[PDB]
Amino acid sequence: MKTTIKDIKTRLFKIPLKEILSDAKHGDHDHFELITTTVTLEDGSQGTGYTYTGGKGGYSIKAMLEYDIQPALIGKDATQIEEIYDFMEWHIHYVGRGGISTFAMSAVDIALWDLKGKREGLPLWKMAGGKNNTCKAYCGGIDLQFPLEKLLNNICGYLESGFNAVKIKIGRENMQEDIDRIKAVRELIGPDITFMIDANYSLTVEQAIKLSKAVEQYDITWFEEPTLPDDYKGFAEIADNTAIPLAMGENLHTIHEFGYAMDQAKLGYCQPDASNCGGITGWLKAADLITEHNIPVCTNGMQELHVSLVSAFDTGWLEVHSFPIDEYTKRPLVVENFRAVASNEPGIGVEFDWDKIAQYEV
Amino acid sequence: MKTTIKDIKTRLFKIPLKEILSDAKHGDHDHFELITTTVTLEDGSQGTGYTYTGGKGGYSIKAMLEYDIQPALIGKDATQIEEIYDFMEWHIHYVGRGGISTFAMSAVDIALWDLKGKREGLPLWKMAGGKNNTCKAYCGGIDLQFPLEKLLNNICGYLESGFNAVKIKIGRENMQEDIDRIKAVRELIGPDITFMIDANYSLTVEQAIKLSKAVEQYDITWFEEPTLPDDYKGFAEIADNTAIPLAMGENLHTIHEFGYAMDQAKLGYCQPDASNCGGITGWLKAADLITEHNIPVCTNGMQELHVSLVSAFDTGWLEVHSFPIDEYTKRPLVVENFRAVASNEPGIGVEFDWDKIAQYEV
Ligand SMILES: [Mg+2]
Ligand SMILES: [Mg+2]
Ligand SMILES: [Mg+2]
Ligand SMILES: [Mg+2]
Repeated sequence: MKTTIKDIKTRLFKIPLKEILSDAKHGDHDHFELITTTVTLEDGSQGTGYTYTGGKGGYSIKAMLEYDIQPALIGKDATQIEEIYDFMEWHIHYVGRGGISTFAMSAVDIALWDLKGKREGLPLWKMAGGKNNTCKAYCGGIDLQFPLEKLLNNICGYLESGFNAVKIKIGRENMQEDIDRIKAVRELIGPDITFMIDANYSLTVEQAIKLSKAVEQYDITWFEEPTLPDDYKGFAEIADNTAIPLAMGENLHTIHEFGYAMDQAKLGYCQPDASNCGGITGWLKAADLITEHNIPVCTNGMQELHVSLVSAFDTGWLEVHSFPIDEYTKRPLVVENFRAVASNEPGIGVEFDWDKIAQYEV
Repeated sequence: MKTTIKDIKTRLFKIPLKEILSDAKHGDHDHFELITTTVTLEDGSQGTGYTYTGGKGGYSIKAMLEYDIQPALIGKDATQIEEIYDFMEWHIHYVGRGGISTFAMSAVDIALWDLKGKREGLPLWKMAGGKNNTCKAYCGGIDLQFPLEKLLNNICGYLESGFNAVKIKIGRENMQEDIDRIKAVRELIGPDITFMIDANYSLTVEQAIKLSKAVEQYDITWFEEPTLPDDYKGFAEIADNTAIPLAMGENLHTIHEFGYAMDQAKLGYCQPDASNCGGITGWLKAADLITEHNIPVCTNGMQELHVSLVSAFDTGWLEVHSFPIDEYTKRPLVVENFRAVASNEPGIGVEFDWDKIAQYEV
């Protein structure tokens, strides 16, 4: 069959960051890992999807693909995306239900949509729902260990780089420092700029409430991952006692977790990550759910892929993440008039510059 | 420091089953995978823990250990088990929250308890709580594709092997066959034998209810994993409409999932698996919780390790699983008078016969 999967090829890349990036629970990053998956159909068509980590899991994700998943996909018909997706979910279920398994599925799934897009002459933002092809964008700096001086300069760079919204890390040991930095940033950017905060589940319910009430005076748009993402009730406890809307989702790997969030976590914003909730298939499944609850669909990481998905739903924000994955693709993020812009090129709209990253392959 | 971790060594084994084993969602098994982890302290002490899969994840789990976890543990003090455990949970959190990551942690954690047991001259059933050193045992046959004739013989083997309780797989396409096999087995074993059924999350809520009411007349002790383990409400829906107590837990990888189960799933029995909920540390954390809810603590798989843990809590059942891991250890499961018996040897009570399994290493 022309669209039968002839071969799958996965590569692992270790790409240095130009600077160390730091948050309260993931710690310090010196590089990130890039797992690419190329799928070849019998007629010769080629799709490439991918996933990333902040440095851990690369080999593990790749081992998964190469020994547990890719041998099962050869001979399957790549046009049956939902089916192949469902095949994987049960195929690796004993070692699945999120974790490494979802990253692996995501790389494969995104590959299939790259094939489908090319097969149908369609851009991802069209196949993903087409409501729009631009979206709101904010800068997410992974900047917890930065001196306040560095922090303000950095944010000044964002604003002058043509963005109009910023998110900073919180989660310092001395909560007073977080309050001080927040107030510092608000003073810098003025009243007309969307400001978010991200705690990276570093706080207790008590602490988050204590912190939230402390800074709500600086007009915070949302308060991301205040406590452990598994503590859905904790979120509801936090929300019931604070005014800043809560956000979460980057760490949810499963449509069921998204169900819990919507049903119990009292979120204002939700943040499915295609790289680790089952590619574009799983992402759409999550974004549908979130929309059925009338909650804006946003995304962290992977700006080059997620611009198509956020724009397609046209309700949420796109995080312009500090891992510069798009700088190693043939289309770094496009920003016109404060909005990120999806490609009209058929496929997922991401083509890696293999020559540039060849040097970082493992 | 004497108990500083000098080296960690992980091996992967592919061990053929003497026969194909089959259930409704994991499909057919021809082998299982065994991941051993040996930890060497500076004073020379050695502990070995492990994990298993039904064939998928081996390389992935091992990649995890070797590239993401073991390099972080060298130089740490092996006597700080809870600490090292907490270190891992956040270390691999972006790629964690269950999945491959928990298997990997489990192999490491169990290694540390093997060191601790040997360090303190204590058997695992003592360190794990000591309430008893024998426990109730039932045979879990992975037998879905067996002709009824085979099935009854097989079960007859169990009963004559000195067991007094049996669990069979259900989840055939024709639900009538499952009802027929269940009735068949009950007739065979008579009224004095504990009978469980395991559906391996192959059913819908409707189907499970339909099936449960159908067979409750044959005195079923529990009804394991009727539907997707993520659907905690589905469980409560099933339980609210049926009489056979529900069981679950083998597929829960996280203390939070166990919280959900207890708070929403309305279980009669709960089944933490040390091999994939964070070793003995994580297991104890789950068994405590389950006990605080006054629900019997049981275990699937890994009879040679779990006999110490079930006996220590003295409320639950031990599944004598069909992967014969213990046949490759220097102490195959001991059964006296229908009860499984834990070792009084210090450590976890499992020593692999390396010569025997050398031939299956990858
Ligand atoms: Mg975050
Ligand atoms: Mg993300
Ligand atoms: Mg089961
Ligand atoms: Mg198990």
